[PDB]
Amino acid sequence: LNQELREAIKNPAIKDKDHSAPNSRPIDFEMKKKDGTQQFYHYASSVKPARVIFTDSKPEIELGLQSGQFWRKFEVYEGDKKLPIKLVSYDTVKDYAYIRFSVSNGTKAVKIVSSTHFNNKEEKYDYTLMEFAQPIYNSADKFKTEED
Repeated sequence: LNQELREAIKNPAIKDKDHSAPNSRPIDFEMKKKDGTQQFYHYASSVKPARVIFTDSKPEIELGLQSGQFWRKFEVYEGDKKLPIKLVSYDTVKDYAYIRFSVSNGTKAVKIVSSTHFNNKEEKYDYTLMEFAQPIYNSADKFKTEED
């Protein structure tokens, strides 16, 4: 992505648009860190639904959230492997922000970064963990690569 997440909520090209299609299935998760945070108290960081988009053995995943005026930046890692984020669609009437990223092979647990600043307050990260409902995968048994 080319911008800060907070600026993307007003950028006109993605504001007032969607994307939803039969080319996908839903997913969900658990979240925490080692200091004893368990995500449920703020609606942007709280545990969420998602959707897995049909690809090769590295799939793509789509994520939407609210408090879009509060979040400032996001990053997703599995070990050293970064899952690269892009903008998809936004709604400043719902205070809503929505993104996509390209996933590693069959992901089960993820190292997460998220940043916040609203009002006088600042709420920044050191470390965060997500863990799966089921493997984030593509169903390779039907397609991996079809070439000649």
